[PDB]
Amino acid sequence: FRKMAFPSGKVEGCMVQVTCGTTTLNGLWLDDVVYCPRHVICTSEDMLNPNYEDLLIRKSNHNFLVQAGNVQLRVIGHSMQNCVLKLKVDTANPKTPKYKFVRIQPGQTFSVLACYNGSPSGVYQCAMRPNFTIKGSFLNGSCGSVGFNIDYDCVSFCYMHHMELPTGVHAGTDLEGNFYGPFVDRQTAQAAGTDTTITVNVLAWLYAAVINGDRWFLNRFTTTLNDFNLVAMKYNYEPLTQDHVDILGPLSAQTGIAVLDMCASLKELLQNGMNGRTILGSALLEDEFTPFDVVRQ
Amino acid sequence: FRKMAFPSGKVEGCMVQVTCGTTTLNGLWLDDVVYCPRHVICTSEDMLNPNYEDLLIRKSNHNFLVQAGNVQLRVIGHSMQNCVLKLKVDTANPKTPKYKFVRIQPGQTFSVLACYNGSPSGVYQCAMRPNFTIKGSFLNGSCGSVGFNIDYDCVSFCYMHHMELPTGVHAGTDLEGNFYGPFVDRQTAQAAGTDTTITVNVLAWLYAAVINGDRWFLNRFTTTLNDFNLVAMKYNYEPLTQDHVDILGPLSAQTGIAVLDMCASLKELLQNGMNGRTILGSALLEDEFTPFDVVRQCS
Ligand SMILES: *[C@H](O)[C@H](C[C@@H]1CCNC1=O)NC(=O)[C@H](CC(C)C)NC(=O)OC[C@H]1C[C@H]2CC[C@@H]1C2
Ligand SMILES: *[C@H](O)[C@H](C[C@@H]1CCNC1=O)NC(=O)[C@H](CC(C)C)NC(=O)OC[C@H]1C[C@H]2CC[C@@H]1C2
Repeated sequence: FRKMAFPSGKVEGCMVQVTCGTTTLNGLWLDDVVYCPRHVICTSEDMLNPNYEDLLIRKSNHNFLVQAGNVQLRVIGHSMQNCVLKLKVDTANPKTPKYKFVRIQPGQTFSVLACYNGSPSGVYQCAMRPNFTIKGSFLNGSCGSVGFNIDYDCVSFCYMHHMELPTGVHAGTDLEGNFYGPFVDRQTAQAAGTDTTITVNVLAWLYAAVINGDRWFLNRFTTTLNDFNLVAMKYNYEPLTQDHVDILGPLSAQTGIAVLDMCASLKELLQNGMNGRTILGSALLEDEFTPFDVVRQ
Repeated sequence: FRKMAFPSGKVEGCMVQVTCGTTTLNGLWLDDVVYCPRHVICTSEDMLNPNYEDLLIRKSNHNFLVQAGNVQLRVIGHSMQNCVLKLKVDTANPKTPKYKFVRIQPGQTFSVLACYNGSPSGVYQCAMRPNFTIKGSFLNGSCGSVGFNIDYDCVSFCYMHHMELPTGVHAGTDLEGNFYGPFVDRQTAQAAGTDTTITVNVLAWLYAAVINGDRWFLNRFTTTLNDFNLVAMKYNYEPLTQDHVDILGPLSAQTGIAVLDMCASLKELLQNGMNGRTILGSALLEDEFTPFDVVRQCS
């Protein structure tokens, strides 16, 4: 049971290159609008305390170079929504999928299409951490890469990439340009809040290990919801809500293990450890699989 | 480090479904040919030991339902190459990428586009184990899903999925229909060789740790390749080949650490263990990142 991303084809058909001055990053081309991080308009001087409204009014349409492969698109208008720049182009993208813009909740997962110079490079599954960072593979030039989920024929865009933090995690915005977390698109070293582990996902992953015939960590003991949550919070795990319990039902039924029985197992793991053992190959409890992710696979 | 897959769009554009009677699996549409597992022509009663040659003589072009989405593709010829069926169709796929058929080596990694009834479900990275199995997420109806790598804009197809083993791992063929490993496409119990650790990938991981400034495990000594291989076998590590030594070339050059010196460091980890330490934030050595994978995510 391994990490699985959504097929990326519908998003690849939307990726373009956006250049301003010496700065090049990725944009998302939907209908006749290209969305990208606004810091593309910055220079080295600008980056430490950029007054974006000032920097933007000083720009004209012709200062933006948008390339779809070898083809230049003509920018006929530009505006800013929070931290995203929107470039109107004279051409519509025929490859535009059915889509929506969503803001995801912490603990939810999405796929990331990592792009450089407008070209797709890799795809992988991320979780929005409780402290609103994401543990990604993003290098120089990845800005403007997007995260998404696919439901039926519909792409829900939830993330656009903007920056790295000193710890090596990453930060960005929704497609309305609002950051996830307390971060700012300026060139400073920023720390996040204290991270916590996503408990409902750890429980989904234990159920997955059981479904894969793997149960050394199970026990006959049980716990109340509140007593589990006391121990969880002691270990900087998120408390488990009753909707979380509800959401775990299908995995509960399928294995015949009551949610609160699995909570008692997790409690024992937190207090004791894995004592050399592994679960699904891992020496660590994994919290980037949602119940939905587990079920569908 | 993440398991990271290649963007799947160029492969999505080639996926179709192939049906015989009520048996539907996936196929791969490139130019005017559709490639799929030959056991699409089997009923339940034929699967324990199909006579594939006899089953095929009974088939005509008009017995094959090939669909891209809900749109039928007319079949105008059929043949069998090893364990794959090749169906000539009357339309060249307009989304055919530049492509190659490659046969990979154990330890190499590839992306799998998991498909059901010709529709993509997900993409993920797999390593081919030294016993020629992969640990995928393959459910009923995933046969004919393919594995691939993408170089420049050329898709190298390396795997087509055919079966599951009793232990829960998976087996399949290259796109010329030749199985990886000692397996056959019959619904019988077959056992894989005991698996081993992919030494070349562990070495790549150690190089990755050095590139990131985590280098406590480097020592002042070296080893011969044969001495290393004889020790490695005692810890259920795969022996290194000359190709393994060569594909470590770039990382050795990037770090200035000779391949055989890194082998001497690995030998020490094998014999003494980690003694409470971690590498890249893990007490376990990772063996599913190739030297190519490491360079992609570092540089
Ligand atoms: C846009 O492509 C990049 C993506 C970064 C670069 C390295 N890895 C990434 O994910 N974003 C930036 O360049 C960004 C620009 C500012 C104006 C929002 N700055 C940034 O990521 O700085 C990272 C700095 C901060 C401390 C951690 C690493 C260095 C020092
Ligand atoms: C084609 O979609 C399926 C994919 C299988 C089914 C579940 N997981 C998979 O990888 N392949 C088969 O159905 C295959 C057909 C024969 C002709 C090769 N049979 C198969 O994989 O069965 C494996 C045997 C071995 C023991 C496990 C299940 C049975 C008994």
